[PDB]
Amino acid sequence: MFKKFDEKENVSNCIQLKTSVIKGIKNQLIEQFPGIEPWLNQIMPKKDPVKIVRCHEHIEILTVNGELLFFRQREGPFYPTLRLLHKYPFILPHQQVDKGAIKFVLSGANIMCPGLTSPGAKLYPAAVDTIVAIMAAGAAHALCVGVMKMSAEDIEKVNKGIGIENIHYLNDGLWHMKTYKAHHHHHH
Amino acid sequence: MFKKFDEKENVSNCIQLKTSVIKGIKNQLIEQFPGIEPWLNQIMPKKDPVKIVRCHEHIEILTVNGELLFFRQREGPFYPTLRLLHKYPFILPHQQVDKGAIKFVLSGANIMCPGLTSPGAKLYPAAVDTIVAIMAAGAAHALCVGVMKMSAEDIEKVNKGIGIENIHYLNDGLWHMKTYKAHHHHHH
Amino acid sequence: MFKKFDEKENVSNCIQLKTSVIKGIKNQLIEQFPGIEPWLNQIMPKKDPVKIVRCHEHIEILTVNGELLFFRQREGPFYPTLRLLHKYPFILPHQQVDKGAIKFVLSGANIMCPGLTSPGAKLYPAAVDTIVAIMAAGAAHALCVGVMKMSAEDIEKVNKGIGIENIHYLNDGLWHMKTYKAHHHHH
Amino acid sequence: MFKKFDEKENVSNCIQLKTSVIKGIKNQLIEQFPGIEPWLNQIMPKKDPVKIVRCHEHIEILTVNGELLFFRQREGPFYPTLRLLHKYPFILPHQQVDKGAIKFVLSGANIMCPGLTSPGAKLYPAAVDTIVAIMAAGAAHALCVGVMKMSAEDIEKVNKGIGIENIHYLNDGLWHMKTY
Amino acid sequence: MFKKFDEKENVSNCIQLKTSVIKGIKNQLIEQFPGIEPWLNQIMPKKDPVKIVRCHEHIEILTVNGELLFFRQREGPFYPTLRLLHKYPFILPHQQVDKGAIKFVLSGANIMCPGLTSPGAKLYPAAVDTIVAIMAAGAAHALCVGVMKMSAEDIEKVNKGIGIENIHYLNDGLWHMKTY
Amino acid sequence: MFKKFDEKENVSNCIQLKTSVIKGIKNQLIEQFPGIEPWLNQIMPKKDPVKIVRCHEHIEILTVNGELLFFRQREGPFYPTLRLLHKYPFILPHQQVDKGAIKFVLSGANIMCPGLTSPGAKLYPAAVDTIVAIMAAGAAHALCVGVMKMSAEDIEKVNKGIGIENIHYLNDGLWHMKTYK
Amino acid sequence: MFKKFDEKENVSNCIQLKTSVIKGIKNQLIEQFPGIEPWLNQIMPKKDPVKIVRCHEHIEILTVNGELLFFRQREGPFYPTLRLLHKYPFILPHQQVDKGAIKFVLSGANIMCPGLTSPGAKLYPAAVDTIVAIMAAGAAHALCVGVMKMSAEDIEKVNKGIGIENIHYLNDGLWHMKTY
Amino acid sequence: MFKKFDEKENVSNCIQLKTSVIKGIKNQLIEQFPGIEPWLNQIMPKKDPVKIVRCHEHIEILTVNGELLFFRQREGPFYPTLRLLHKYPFILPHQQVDKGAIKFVLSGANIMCPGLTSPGAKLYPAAVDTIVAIMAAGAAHALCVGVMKMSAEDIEKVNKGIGIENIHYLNDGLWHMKTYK
Amino acid sequence: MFKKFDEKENVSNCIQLKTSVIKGIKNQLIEQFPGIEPWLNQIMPKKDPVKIVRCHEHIEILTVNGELLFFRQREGPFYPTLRLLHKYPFILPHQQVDKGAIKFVLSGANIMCPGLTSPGAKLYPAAVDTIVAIMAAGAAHALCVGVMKMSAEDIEKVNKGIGIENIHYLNDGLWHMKTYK
Amino acid sequence: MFKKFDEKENVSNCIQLKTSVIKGIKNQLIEQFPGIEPWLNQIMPKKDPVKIVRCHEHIEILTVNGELLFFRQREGPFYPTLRLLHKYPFILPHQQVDKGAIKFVLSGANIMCPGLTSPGAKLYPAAVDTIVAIMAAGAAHALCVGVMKMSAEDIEKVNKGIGIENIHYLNDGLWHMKTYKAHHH
Amino acid sequence: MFKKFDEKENVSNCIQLKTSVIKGIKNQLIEQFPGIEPWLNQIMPKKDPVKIVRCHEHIEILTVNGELLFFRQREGPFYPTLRLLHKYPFILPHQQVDKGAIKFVLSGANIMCPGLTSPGAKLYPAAVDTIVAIMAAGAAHALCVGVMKMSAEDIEKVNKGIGIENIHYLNDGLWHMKTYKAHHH
Repeated sequence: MFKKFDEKENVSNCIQLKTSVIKGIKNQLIEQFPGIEPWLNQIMPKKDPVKIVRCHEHIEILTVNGELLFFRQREGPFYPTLRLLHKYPFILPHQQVDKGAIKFVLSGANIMCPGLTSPGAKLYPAAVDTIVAIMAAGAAHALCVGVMKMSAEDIEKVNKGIGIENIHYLNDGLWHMKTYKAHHHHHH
Repeated sequence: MFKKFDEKENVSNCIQLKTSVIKGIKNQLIEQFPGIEPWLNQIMPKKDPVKIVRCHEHIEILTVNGELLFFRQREGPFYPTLRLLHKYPFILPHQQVDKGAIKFVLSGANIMCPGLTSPGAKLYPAAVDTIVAIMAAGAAHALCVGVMKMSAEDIEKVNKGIGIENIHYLNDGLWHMKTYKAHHHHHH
Repeated sequence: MFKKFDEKENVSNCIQLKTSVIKGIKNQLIEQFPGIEPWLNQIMPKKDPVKIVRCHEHIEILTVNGELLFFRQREGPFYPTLRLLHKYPFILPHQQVDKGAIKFVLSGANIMCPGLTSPGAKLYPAAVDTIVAIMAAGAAHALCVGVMKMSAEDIEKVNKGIGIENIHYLNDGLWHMKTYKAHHHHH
Repeated sequence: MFKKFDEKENVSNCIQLKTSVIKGIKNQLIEQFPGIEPWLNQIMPKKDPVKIVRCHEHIEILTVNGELLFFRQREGPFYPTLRLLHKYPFILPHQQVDKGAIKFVLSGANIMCPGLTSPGAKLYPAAVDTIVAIMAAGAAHALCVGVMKMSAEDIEKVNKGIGIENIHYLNDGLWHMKTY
Repeated sequence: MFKKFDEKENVSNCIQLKTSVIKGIKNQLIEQFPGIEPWLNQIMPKKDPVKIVRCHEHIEILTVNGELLFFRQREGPFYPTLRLLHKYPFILPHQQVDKGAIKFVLSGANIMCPGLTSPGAKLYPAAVDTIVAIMAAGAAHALCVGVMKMSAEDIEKVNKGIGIENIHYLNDGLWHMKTY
Repeated sequence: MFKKFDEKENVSNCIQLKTSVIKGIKNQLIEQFPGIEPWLNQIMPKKDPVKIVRCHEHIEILTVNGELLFFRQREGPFYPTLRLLHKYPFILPHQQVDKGAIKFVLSGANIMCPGLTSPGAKLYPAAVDTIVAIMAAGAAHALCVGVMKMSAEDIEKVNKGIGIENIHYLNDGLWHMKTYK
Repeated sequence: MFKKFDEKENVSNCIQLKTSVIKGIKNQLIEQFPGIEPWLNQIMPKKDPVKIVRCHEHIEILTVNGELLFFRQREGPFYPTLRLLHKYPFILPHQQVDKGAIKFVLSGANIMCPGLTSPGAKLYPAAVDTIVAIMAAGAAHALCVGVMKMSAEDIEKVNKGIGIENIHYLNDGLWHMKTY
Repeated sequence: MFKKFDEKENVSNCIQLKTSVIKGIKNQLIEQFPGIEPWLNQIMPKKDPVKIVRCHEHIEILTVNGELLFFRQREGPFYPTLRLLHKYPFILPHQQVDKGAIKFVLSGANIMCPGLTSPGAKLYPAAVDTIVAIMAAGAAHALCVGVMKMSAEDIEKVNKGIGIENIHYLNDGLWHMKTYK
Repeated sequence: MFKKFDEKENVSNCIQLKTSVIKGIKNQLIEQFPGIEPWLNQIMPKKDPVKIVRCHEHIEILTVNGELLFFRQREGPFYPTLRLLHKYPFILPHQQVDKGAIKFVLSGANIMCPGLTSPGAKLYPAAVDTIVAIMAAGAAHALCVGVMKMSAEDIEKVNKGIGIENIHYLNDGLWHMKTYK
Repeated sequence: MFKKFDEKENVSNCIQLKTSVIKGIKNQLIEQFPGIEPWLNQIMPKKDPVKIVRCHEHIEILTVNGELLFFRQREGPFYPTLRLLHKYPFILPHQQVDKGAIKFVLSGANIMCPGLTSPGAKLYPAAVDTIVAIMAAGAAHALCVGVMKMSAEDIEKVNKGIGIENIHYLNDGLWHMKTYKAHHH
Repeated sequence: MFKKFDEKENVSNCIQLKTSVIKGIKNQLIEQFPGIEPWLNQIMPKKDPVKIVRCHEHIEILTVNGELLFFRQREGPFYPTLRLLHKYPFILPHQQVDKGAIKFVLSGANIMCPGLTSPGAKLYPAAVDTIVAIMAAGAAHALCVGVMKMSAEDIEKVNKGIGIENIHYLNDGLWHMKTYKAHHH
């Protein structure tokens, strides 16, 4: 979603959310990410402003205190940023991709079934549409956020096609953006 | 249950139980935790005073000779303190949480189904409301006491949501309290 | 059964069994423990007296030549002593409990299902009432004699409650008694 | 398909394809091999011309900037070249043959079921007609491109017959051609 | 069958067998133990006499050239001697008992199911009344000849009772007899 | 099939085969052993005569350029010689027998089920009457060619009786014969 | 160092540092923790005020924008807080203590040699006075910051006495303080 | 040291200790077992009486609040009770004995070198006269308190004789005693 | 030492030992087998007669209450009987021989060095003339009592000749004798 | 030696050798490859012609009945063809390279020391200039014939530079040639 | 020693030995193979005749009751037949050769050092001229009798040349002979 994103060109506008909408979004996030519920109050303190940053290609980024927390596209599911996930690694289920596929994950490539069924992978049980943290063997930090396009059962049984769509990866344009800066877009 | 518990602020009153009521409680601890039976006369010597410390949030702690033995909420089921469980670990079934989760369990985080269905975890049969010891591979002693919110059957099938509620963890407020002290509350 | 047993306090009477009674008992032992059959002439030689040591709590110990062979409570099934089991470990199926039950087994604690379902345990088929040797991975000799309270199949399914009752363990009162002595009670 | 192929003798004709034809081949490739999609603008750019090398036995090779990309026969499915597969190995499911079969894979031999069922092999699910990369345990790059003739399930359960047809292998005529 | 057997006390008589009777016995041995068929000319050379040593308790021992080959009781099935089995171990299926059992197997004890279900044992399919070789781990030669009293399936699933009857064991009286 | 075979005693005649017969044998070989197809022009080059060596006990050996390629008995299916199999081990599925059986395989002994079900064996699916290569762990070359008498499923589940018939083995009379004139 | 620490009772005052001192501290932190160098601009941005929180028992905590970064006692070496170490886990060498000893580490207890030589431990080379991250098997977050009291070699070879001094641990008072 | 010990028979006298004697014992305990230092306040609260139970064979047991803490013989080194060691297992180095030895360790037998050199054992560095905890593999708590009679180095090299003297074991007379009054 | 021993043919006489002789034997046994010391009074109760059974080939068997405890030949060191060793296995170091040797160990065969150096053997330090228990991986009980003829060091380094002499084995004549009157 | 070898372009001559000479060639092969001795009567039957195929770059191939047996350059020591080595693999010591190298070994690439010291590799004693078979873990047959350029000891110690020269590899031009005038036999 | 041996062609004479000469041979066998001592009475019963079968190339085979026990060349050391060795395998130290060698061991080929140093081989201490059993991992019985030509130490260190000479292998001519005039007994 961010391979060619550049914070200097692709940010359009920003809105600060009202309380009822913030409460609504928190309810959505807890439904998506039951594992976030323990942490939401420190991630999004009730006193601090919550802002949505609009970018190109209908992308929106949810930010608090300049930190990029979640993003979405075309009003679809929220996804956590890698930076957030590194602090709270259990807000998503994990999938471990084989060593042969890692270079390509770091280039925005989707994860094909054979990258999950080979010996160096570990395929965790996960339903279709589940948002997941993509891990390399031996490294504790997620390298990519993806979404299951096939169930883990089907990835194992079928072993063909896109297993996990790659949404956000280490050193992509969102990674490099790091914080929300009000000086990369006009305000009126 | 005790993440924000402070012995100096959150203890309200204390009652000492009559012999007939103590016998009743013991008969029901035996039902809840059958492994405890031959040990109850040492944990709760027939001669010694048995007291219930009333705390905020409708919490009661069963205590003998200052030692904190069990706790409950709104006269519900008793749960062992971790200090007791460490001495008599056999009195609860255990669940093995993902090995990388230690930090979060030790911050009061609930055990989510993906933390139990991962290859790094071990899920054992357990009905809803079963009280369990939560273990991680890297520690020989239980990190928390949990209560099953979903059956182990449903944790595996549904694989989303709170599987086990984290009710008491190592070095939460109840652990830190360690002993009952009659000088942290008024008596009349 | 013997955690607080003391041979100096808890032995009440002794009887020597008659031929017909001995034949019945040997037939019971063979029925219970078919492995024992060719060893019965050694542990209960026909020419030697067979006695039952009556103890408190309706316990009886079957003894020959001062050796304590089997025991029972309320005239129930016979269970081998650990000393006999160690000499003839084929008498019984076994179950292996996990590390961290060992101290407790050696304190008379029953075996809870979660102690049998973990990776350090080994659980084998055994029906309710089957008499078993309880083993630890860290020890070559049975640490206790148990009786299945739940089948092995149900232990694995339910993973809660008492799976096996610990009836007799290493260094309990019976182990300590070691041999029978007719001076410990009046006749 | 290329054991006796020689560029100097079996290449008859080369055609620089027009935009509509290029665009319909790009679409068939994404259909067969969804992993290739984000890379199609790197191997088949807008700026650069796309050619088909017409060869004997009704064989066609797709090329761009002198690189050989895919091939087909009698207008059948496209198969990646090994050189392309080495750059983008995720394009195909893989199967790992036992060390005893490697010499013969490198001679154009088909992969027989017992080459895939032994303990040095690794056999993964794959339907008949699925195009696959054939791997060795002790080589990092695909040694051959194959097509499943039996499902991996049947390969395992039957353990007899041709499991995978060997279509293109390392150091065959197409490998040696290298560039156009 | 031979725990208390002493060749000096328990042999009654010997019969030299006639041609047709020998042929019948060879037929029976092939039916029982198909693995023996191409070895019969070596263990029972047609040039040499074949004898039955009649013993107490209705035991018979088939012997050729002083070698003790098979034994039976009361016209029942033949069982190989351990010395013959050691030369031709393929005659019988085997079962491997756990290390706690071996001293007792070497005392004539039957094999109880828990001796076959533990991690150091190896239990293989075998029907009731199948004659089997009993092995230890880290002992290359059979330590006893047995007969299944429960199927292997039931041994595994029930894990209680006499699994295999011990008929003949290393250093029993038949072993000690060695030759006739 | 060749334990007591001696080329000096047990070969009666040799027949040079005609084109149509040779084409028919090649078709049979491809059907039996699909792996062999692209190798037939090297093992049976069209420029060289193809012969059947007729032997005692209704045995026939297919030969080209003195090399012994395949054999059969009483018009049964063809089996590869071990020397051919060693050059092209893909002709056949394999079974691995346990260490105790190997001496006996090398004496012409059939493979009993218990020789295939033990920890040191490896038993692979194979229908009854499948021709197979018999392997030892730690010998790289097949030690015998056999034919399944019980399916692999039955071998595993029954564990009694002859599992695989030993047809030809290393250092039998056919191995020793090596080439024909 | 913080077992009985309480931010409400044990904080005395707070001072803001000057440029020349901040530059020297950064040199000191780099000399102690070579791996921190690329990250100091992020952890202590030149723009932002650097403060020292003065606490009881001569303890000082270095803080930037309310975050607790490093601490020291009586102008001793700086130590990272666990919260900072969790973000940059590589700035200290690691020692993994055995699963039997973890409960005690979480009580502030020093680490004895047998908790570091047993099977579930992993001992990495480290001289006396090396500041180390104390880890549990399988978890990427340090549970304790320690200082070597004996070398790793001494610990393995002497296997007696206090091996590592426990300075700061998960859920101690500094952990609970969290911010300033 | 306690195989035949019976609290009802072999306890002579009990003494309450004076402040200076207490300070001296705590100093000796900290010297022997430096890992106990931050726990002494819990096991020997300064406000609580410290007593010594005088027993037969010059044995003394140090007790506070009824709990049996350490013991010694003549004037010798203190040894922790097993009940104490189970609460604070880090205060001694450990040695793991092989499964064959455990029944005998629980009968008061000394640990012979072959019980420490087999694959089920785990032998760690420890000098002669070092007080150690004896562990089993498949059992999580110490089964015996011992004293090295040979160095761990020499146990491994020599593999003969008494490696570790068994001083106190699970279910011996001191274990059974459990508490004092 | 007992392969052809028969109690019905090869026992010459029996003598009852006197007090000072018994005391000396007990001292010698404790020296030889330090692990035995706490058990000697149960194995040889002071009240019960100690006898020596004098057998052919200068063999003597030490017996108490009908049990056969130790034996020697030509006034040499005492060796434990296997039945005694099985009850108290800790009193000897052990060596584990590989699979091929066991049939032969149970036939009185000595242990050759190559049976101790292979991967299925386990060879532990042991000086020349050390009395050892001989184990198989597949059996829980010693199969024979042996005496090192080469040090374990020399066995590994040289890998040729007799490593351990097999003195007494399971179901030899002494095993079979079992008791004396 | 044969990456760009083509039988239809790089072969110049073929000589049949006299009987006297063959006894010396057999002696030389026994000296270099002592395992080959009992097999020489099979490889080079007394009855059959032995020929040398003269090729470009001073290369000669020893042939019998069309089969290519050994090669040499400038009349130096013989090297087995891979096809012969596969039939008699005992005639050379081996070294095993890791998986990364296979594609490159099959491209004529020399073996660099780091390809022999990595976990997937196995190094065995071999002096400099020793002719060796190069194996991959994932293949049962030698993938090339090599010559040690450093001792195996130095390869492990130095871990830098060319360790083994790749002289002949599977499906190079010599492999591809396969036979010489098999029609003539 | 027996690859081309044929009993019907290569046996010349047979002689029965005198009692004292037999005693001497037995003493020699005990010195060579100390494990054999308690078994010699069964292998060579004092009552039964002992013969030597005299063969071509100065080979002698020691026989009793038709069985072939040991062989030697001239008056050199005796080597056990494999059939005897399989019955009493402890009489020789063993070496385990790797999988590639087995087909060739079973063709009489000597064992080259690289066949003993690879991962699937096992090499044990053994001095030059020590008689050894050669095993394969997947076979329980020795496949040949060998004699060390290099010490096991030097085989590992040097990894080149003939390590062990193959003297007698399973199904060579002596194996095939099996018995000598068994109809006489």
